[PDB]
Amino acid sequence: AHAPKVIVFISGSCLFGAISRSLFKKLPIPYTVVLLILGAILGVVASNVPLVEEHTRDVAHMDPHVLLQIFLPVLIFESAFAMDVHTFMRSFSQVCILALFGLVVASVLTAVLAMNLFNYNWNFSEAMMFGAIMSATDPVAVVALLKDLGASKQLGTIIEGESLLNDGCAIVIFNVFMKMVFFPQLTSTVGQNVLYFLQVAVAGPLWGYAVAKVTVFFLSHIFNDALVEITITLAATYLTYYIGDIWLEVSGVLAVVVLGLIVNAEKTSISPEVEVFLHRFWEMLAYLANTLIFMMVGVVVTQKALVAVDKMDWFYLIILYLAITIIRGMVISLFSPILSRIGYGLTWRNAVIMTWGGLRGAVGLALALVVENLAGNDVIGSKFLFHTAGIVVLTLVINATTIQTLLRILGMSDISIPKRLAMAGAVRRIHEGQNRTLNMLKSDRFLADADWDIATAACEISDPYSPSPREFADMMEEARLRMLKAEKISYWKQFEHGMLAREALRLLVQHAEVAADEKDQFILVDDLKKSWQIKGIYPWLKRKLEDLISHHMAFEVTINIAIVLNIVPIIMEFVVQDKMALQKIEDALRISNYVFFVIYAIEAIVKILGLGRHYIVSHWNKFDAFILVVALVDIIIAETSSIKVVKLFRLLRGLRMLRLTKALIPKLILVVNGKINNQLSLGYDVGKGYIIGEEEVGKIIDRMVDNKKILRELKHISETGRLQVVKELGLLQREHPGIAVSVKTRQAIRTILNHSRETIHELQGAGLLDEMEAHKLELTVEIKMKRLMNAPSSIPPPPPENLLKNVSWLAGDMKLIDFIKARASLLHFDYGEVIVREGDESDGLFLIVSGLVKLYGKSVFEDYLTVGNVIGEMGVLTKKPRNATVTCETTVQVYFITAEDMNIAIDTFTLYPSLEYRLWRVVAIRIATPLIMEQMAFQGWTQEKVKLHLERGYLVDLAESHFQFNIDATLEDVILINGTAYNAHTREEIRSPCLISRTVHKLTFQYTATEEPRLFVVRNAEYN
Ligand SMILES: Nc1ncnc2c1ncn2[C@@H]1O[C@@H]2COP(=O)(O)O[C@H]2[C@H]1O
Repeated sequence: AHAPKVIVFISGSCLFGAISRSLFKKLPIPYTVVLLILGAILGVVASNVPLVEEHTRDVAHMDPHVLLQIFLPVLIFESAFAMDVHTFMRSFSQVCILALFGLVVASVLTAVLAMNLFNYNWNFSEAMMFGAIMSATDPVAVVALLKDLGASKQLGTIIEGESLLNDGCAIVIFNVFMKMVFFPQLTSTVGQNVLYFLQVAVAGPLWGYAVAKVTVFFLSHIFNDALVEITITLAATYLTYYIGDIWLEVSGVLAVVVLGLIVNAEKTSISPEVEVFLHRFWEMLAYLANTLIFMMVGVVVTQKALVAVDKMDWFYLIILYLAITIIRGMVISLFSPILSRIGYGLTWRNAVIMTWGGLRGAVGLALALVVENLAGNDVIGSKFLFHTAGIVVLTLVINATTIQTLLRILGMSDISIPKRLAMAGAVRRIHEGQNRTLNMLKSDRFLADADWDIATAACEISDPYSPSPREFADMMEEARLRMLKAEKISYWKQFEHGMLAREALRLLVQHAEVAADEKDQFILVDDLKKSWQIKGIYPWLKRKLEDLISHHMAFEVTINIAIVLNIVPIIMEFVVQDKMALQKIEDALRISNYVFFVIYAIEAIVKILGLGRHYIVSHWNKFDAFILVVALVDIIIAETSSIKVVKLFRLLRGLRMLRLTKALIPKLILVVNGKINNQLSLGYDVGKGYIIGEEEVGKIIDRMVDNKKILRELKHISETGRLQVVKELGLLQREHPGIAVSVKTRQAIRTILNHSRETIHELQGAGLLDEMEAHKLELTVEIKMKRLMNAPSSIPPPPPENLLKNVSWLAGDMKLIDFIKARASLLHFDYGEVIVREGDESDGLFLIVSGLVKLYGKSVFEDYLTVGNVIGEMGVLTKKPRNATVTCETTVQVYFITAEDMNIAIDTFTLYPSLEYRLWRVVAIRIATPLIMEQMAFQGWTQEKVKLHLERGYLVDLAESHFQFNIDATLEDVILINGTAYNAHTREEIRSPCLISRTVHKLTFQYTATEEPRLFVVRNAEYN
């Protein structure tokens, strides 16, 4: 049988592909040409050696139904899967216009050329097949160069997407015309052609979308079963293609393209291991398909094609190559006016790169082989295959090689100075580390005899890339570029620790790089605003739907299931008895459906009774009664011509479905919630990342630039942008409560799980945890993380009493929570009201539970606070006039706790975690964060890292002595929160929130109660 033998041939193909790919890695030409040469050699051998001819012939000739039904789906799905879906979607308008219309025009022009130039005297359909074959490209070679050489990813994504779309459309057009050429059919009605177009073009993407959504849905509900995920993902593609193309007659390739794009986009629903495995697997399948196709082309072109090739054919091939290149260039130029004014916008040199990069690939050869096989013995098949192979060889020999030099000639090859400098710095750092380790290793007793001459040569890494106003302006530009670079660094740091998702980092870095190329330009809040600006369609849909949705626990699901049951007889009988108009089926159906209608009616009556006659007050109940009456009338008058019978079969058949829609509406609400959540999460991530980056860059810039004027101006710019962004973010919470709460909780759980994984890794590195149980714990962590993606899109906002239950200093003891609850008074305000003035006397605590408040006051401080923040916290502790004004921005609502009530609580709650201790720790962390930051800014720690580190610290009891001695061997950082302190030795006075210097071995204070000392310290991870 062929089953094992084809495996032998396929393995031989893999071996030849490996040889060609390896032995000529450093040569310019791609390995596919070598594969073609090997195939030609094998073909000529088989033509003269019957021994191997018998073996080869039985498998070399492949049926058209293995190429189209297997190879092409593999190639197309692999091409789609490896695509960066987000950038593709963001350029989709331009890429789709170009792909579709350019393909149509190019194929038409190529067909016209073929008809006019070639003496084959083909008809138009054959010429269209020819043009469709010649218009399919495969730039995988050029996209790699554009990816490696410089940050021109816009061009690479555009060209790859154009390749994908034109390949799909070329396959569709070829399928359409191949039928007219080789499987002629009777003249079709215009409506028939319209329906054919709808089936091929519209039904394909819809079928693919449906299957993709179902597949991702099921994937989201699989945990710790990587094998099942892989199997489902693989089976989905082939089932989609087969059902679409064979059974539904729908264009399979487009469905597969849509499935690939969707599955690639929804990467979060797939465990990362499965993601990488699938990527590699599909790449390998595409590689095998390419090698097989190329070798088959060589074999068959030598066997039976070149025998029917004349001198004029070579001239025709050369002319055709020139003509197709010129046609692609002309198409790009013709569409340039439109493309330039949408999406990225192609530059003059980008057009040349695209034109020259139009490499033809395996898809064209597969279609040519299909044509050749179908032709059988006509010259048309041989000529088609010869021309396609010639074009592919020419492109892979000329374009695929000269593209590298043309990149330089156009000036796109050079790597930018910033990347060169970064690479040089990294190389120098690596060399210094290598020198350190080399020096260290020579001390080992068990490595002293090492031949360092060899070691140095082996490990070394080489550089891969180897006061005047006119002066003040130069300084200003230099500082601007510096700050942009620092912002980029901060964004990357945030991402690497998981503070941000990949898309947010992409957007932020794109904006930062764009802002550099404009004079005196900085990242603008308005530019970022588009990220978190919710498209109005979905809010409009939610608002409209919520109106419509506005007797025990399951009396409605029962009727829903009843409709879900009886849809089947209604849909089936009235569209089956038309054919059948066996008997006992109708005998049962008649009375069974009649009694079904009766039971529904009686259940409606039961609920009318259990709820009273007011049941009919509801709007939808009126419709239910109406459909009940219609069914009653028709059935009863039947039980008492066709047109008085089809009033059931068509009309009532239609009406019975309608009342089911009242269950779909809630699900559509939940789906719109998911969409709005997906947008709002990205908006929040972008805004938060920008704010954090600005905060850090302010600290860094404080010391980076010496020029005081530039320092002041840049700090003003940064603060002005940050305040705008934070206010804009705050408004969103008011706009959509539930979705905001959902996103916030999601991110909180994500961060907690990330730190849990980090702790597990730390434990394993230390060895305290066994090398195996770590994987069990990490598995639990990973499944818990994946369960987040299924979290509800919206969560009802917690009531205020819960907000009091969760404040950091209250939460640890329900006796204190129930005490403070008994006295807290809820207050309300209007826009513009002032809660506290600067320098007024102390009244108590405010906990903000709704709305937004703006703070202003001398340290100069201007920022906004939102729900869950505590305000006035120092005024009950230090018994001092207020440090700032707080003004309401949007109908603020707050809990207030009076100074007397706090004094009583503090006097009455003095367990080990003293209430005063908790209150001072919450003040101390917020006051110390900036102090630690400004000292540690240059170093690696981020603000989140600084806060988490400080969290380990504690306040000193500071009652045994009014002098503190510091053990640097066990103490990491020392912060004086409040009080007056002085060094024991030098007696220098400290009377401010200050970071204690290292040299201070012993501190000293005074007994005066006018400023009670409060010292916060952080100890080493070890004891003491
Ligand atoms: N730099 C700041 N950052 C955040 N909150 C502040 C800042 N400065 C002052 N506040 C708050 O403003 C409040 C005004 O009243 P209190 O001084 O009692 O307590 C103050 C703090 O809660």
